[PDB]
Amino acid sequence: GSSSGLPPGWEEKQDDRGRSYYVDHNSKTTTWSKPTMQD
Repeated sequence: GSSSGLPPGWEEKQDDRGRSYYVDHNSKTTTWSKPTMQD
């Protein structure tokens, strides 16, 4: 399904300043990576 959130296995959270890092459910890690589905 199309979905209305972050890419499958990914979720985006910003820091206290305002820069958004990604928490990857795929490998389970909070880091700066581009989604599995890069779009």
